[PDB]
Amino acid sequence: GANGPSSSDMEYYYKSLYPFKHIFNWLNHSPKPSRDMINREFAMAFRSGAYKRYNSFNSVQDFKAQIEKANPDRFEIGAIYNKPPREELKALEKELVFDIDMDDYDAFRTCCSGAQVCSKCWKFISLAMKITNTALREDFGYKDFIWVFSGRRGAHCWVSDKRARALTDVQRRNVLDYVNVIRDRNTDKRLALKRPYHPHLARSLEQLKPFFVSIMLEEQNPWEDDQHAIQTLLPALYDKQLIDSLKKYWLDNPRRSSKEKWNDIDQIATSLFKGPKQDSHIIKLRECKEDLVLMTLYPKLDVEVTKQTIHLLKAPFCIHPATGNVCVPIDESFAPEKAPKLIDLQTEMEKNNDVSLTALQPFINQFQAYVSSLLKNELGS
Ligand SMILES: [Zn+2]
Repeated sequence: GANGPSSSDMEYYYKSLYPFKHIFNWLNHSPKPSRDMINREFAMAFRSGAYKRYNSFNSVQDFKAQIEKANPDRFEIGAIYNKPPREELKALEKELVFDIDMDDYDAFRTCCSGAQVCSKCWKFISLAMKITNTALREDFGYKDFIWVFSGRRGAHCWVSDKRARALTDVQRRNVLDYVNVIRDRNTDKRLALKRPYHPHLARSLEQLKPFFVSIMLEEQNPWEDDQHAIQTLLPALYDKQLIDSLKKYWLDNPRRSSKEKWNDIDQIATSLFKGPKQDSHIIKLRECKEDLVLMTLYPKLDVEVTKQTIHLLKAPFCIHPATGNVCVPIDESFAPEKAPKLIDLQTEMEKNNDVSLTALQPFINQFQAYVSSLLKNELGS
């Protein structure tokens, strides 16, 4: 319904649906309880706005009993410390995390407005995960990571490789800076990315180019609106004369599609830049356009959470308090409409009273299989 889950709804969820055993095993890195759980901080966020840090749990039974008793709207996972938080604390390890959310893509989408989301603009997030995954796998050699829907229109990545868990804050900042190519999110300005591109950017550009026509020019088409083209297409260009000529042209000939404007840029540039210097201008326009492909489609991380081993991040399978969606793990097929809603799970448990019979169970199965694979890598040979 329009209202999010009630307190008694949350009580039912933690009692009968939340997968405490698998989340415990994922964070403990072993089948016997160890200090990777006993010394790990969890924070609880209450419906009142209260926020309690430095909880810690010692077994799946204790994690479940404390969460059920507190009944928080969500809880968050922090670092593994040298002493148990519930009892000066030095952080030793924590999964490396990233957060991507639909906000910074809003200027280029037309399918949805405000807090809306749909499978079309979700492609911005699917691409963000694709490019981030390529860097994590190919450049950092990480093998154990999973993305989790954050409940409305974003996702979180949890990387559990032992190397990633042991990174220091300096190292985490260096990983973040490696992936966070678009540093300045402002669209009223041209990126002027450093040339020649670093091989990661060249690689990312080749991955993203085939999606630009189909997503940006055609599906979203944000530049058919002449004021939007002035606001976010023109600023990406490098030459004041080109920009003015295009402005006059689009004034004289209104509502040309994004595809038509995209080609108009080349046509007008070809007429403006002439003579043996022109090859230089051709290159600069191409580079501006490549940079704009990255401005529209390259992952725009919400950077802060990645940078420090102590930072807390919402646990997978928490309930979003406004949408009532479960924050489920994401596979290739996911879009937000596929996330189960708690009220729907409650209605299901009425006819078939076991979690294993609900729409939550495939996501729990995906997560359990993931946890299995991580534990196997943990042992090594
Ligand atoms: Zn949409």
